[PDB]
Amino acid sequence: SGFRKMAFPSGKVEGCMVQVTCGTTTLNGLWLDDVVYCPRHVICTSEDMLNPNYEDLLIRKSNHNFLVQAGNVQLRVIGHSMQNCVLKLKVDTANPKTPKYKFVRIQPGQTFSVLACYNGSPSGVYQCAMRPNFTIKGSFLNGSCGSVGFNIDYDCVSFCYMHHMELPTGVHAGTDLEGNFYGPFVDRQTAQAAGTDTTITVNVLAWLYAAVINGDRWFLNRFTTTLNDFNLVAMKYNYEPLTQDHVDILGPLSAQTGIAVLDMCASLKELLQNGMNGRTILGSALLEDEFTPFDVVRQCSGVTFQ
Amino acid sequence: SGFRKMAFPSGKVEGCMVQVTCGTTTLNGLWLDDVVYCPRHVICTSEDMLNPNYEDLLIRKSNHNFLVQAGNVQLRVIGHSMQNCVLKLKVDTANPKTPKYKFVRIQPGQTFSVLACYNGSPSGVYQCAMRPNFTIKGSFLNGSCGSVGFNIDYDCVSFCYMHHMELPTGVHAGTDLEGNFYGPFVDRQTAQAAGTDTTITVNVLAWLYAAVINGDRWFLNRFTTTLNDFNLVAMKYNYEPLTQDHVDILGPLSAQTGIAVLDMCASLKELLQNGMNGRTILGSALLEDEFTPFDVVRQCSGVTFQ
Ligand SMILES: *[C@@H](F)C(=O)N(c1cncc(Cl)c1)c1cccc(-c2cccc(Cl)c2)c1
Ligand SMILES: *[C@@H](F)C(=O)N(c1cncc(Cl)c1)c1cccc(-c2cccc(Cl)c2)c1
Repeated sequence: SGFRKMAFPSGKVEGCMVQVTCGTTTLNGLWLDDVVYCPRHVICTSEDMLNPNYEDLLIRKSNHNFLVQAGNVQLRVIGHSMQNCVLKLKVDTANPKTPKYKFVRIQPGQTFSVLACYNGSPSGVYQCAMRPNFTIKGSFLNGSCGSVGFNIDYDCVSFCYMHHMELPTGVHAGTDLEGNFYGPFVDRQTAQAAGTDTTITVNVLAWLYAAVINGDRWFLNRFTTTLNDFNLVAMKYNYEPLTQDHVDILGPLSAQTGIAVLDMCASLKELLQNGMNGRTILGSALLEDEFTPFDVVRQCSGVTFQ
Repeated sequence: SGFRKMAFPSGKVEGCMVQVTCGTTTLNGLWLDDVVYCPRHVICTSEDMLNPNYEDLLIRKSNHNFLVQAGNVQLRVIGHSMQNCVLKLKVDTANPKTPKYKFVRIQPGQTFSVLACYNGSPSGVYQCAMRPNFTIKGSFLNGSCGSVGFNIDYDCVSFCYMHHMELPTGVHAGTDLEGNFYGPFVDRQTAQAAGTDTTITVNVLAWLYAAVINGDRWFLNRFTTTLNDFNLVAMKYNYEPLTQDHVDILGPLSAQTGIAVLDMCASLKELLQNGMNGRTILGSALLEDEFTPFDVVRQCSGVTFQ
């Protein structure tokens, strides 16, 4: 028992992390087979990063302008190209540590692990959710650009995120690994801002089921509610609508605890109208929304990865 | 910016994790050079685990009774011995993935990363603190025994914890890697229980400094307090005393934010007497005590490991 924000073991990703330097800009790259992936703004200068024409900037570059360090070993760049907002640096050595991998794009509400890196060196690992407004509430300092987010499915790494920039509220924006930004953000210095967020309702319900599995029951009740009536309360509290498919996805957790999904909706209703009255749930005094139903089942059942 | 519960990259530990089976008991072992370390209760049966004489149980065992699987490769056991509450299984192959390492024992109030494992396969990584009552609030299911906790210092892994058991409140107890239990717990089935805990005051102050670094300032004030007067409030709220050495350790964070340590104590005082009045700090509605001053400086400055 117990319930923690759990990341995937990071080893398979650590073996892919490299340092990419262009001019005076150093950031992180992701090295798979014979290609290094990194944010294309590596080729921009201070004044470039205002309003740049990336095609123009790249044609002025040569292979030898890109310095790639795999630990203390230098990788020779033999080709370069742009794909949307990422660069693809062709190197003359395939990474012997390349795991089985995929490039997937995730949905807001889903989670992933982040391996924060600086100068190609892994610093720490933590779990994030893609917010409904397509930002992530990460932990990133200067030089973290190119750090990646990922999930692990048995032995296969699904890369879903590469870090690009911090927004003025301190939240973070990035792309999938085909270089397509999550949300309405661009790799230019504009006045872009996050835009309004909501709470991931299905995840909050999953987390209440984690609590019940772990012995927190004070918020349960005998009342029930309809889906339509619950969603009227969700709207008034900036929670997003609950679908029948969310209800179906919560089926297994429902069946394990014996608490009907709409019953737990009734409990969430009361928590929203009454607050928590000085009590806690799974060591939180807030309703937590960054665990998916998948995350609860994995942790409250115990699936591994090899 | 941003502040997350961050674990160390787990790769160096993942390469050491193995499966140890004795009879019908399977748990995890830690494989370094030619020795596998694991909880000695692996040699106990159901009825053994009531009140066992471990010396008696071990003399009845042979090398071939211990099955060790390093992934899909079987390691031949060539020697076995007890050291306090751990077994040391001598195998005929030195682990080629052995990192530079140390066996350290940590202090309550300090943090470490846990690589939760099942059947020798890494499942997930997360950050824990050693509680003042020598328990950890982990996330562990059946078969996690032998999972380890660790810190990373440049390239050196300091192992500080091996998991043994869950206590009736759902918290967790274990040993250092010389097999000496943290706190007054034994690897027998007794009515042992955690015993009263307190809040790690210096860590809460460190976390308030993380908040100020990250733009949360609503809890600051102009008042100050003396150390003696702060500690009178700490006692009334089950917070442990603050020492001059805690004040000294908070010096750098103080100097970076320009908020005197005793000033921040005054702020913590008010938070304890008034609560948080529907506001949050670093996305928490509770005063958080599982980040050391070291953790805040590492994350709010950006140190890596290689
Ligand atoms: C990479 F340089 C980097 O990690 N940056 C970063 C990322 N996350 C947090 C923080 Cl505090 C810093 C970074 C540094 C300078 C500029 C930029 C940037 C500005 C505009 C547009 C884009 Cl795509 C990046 C990011
Ligand atoms: C290893 F078997 C194991 O991981 N156990 C465990 C650990 N943490 C949480 C949970 Cl839910 C289970 C475990 C399983 C059965 C018995 C014991 C045990 C009982 C008494 C004394 C000791 Cl040292 C261990 C632990």
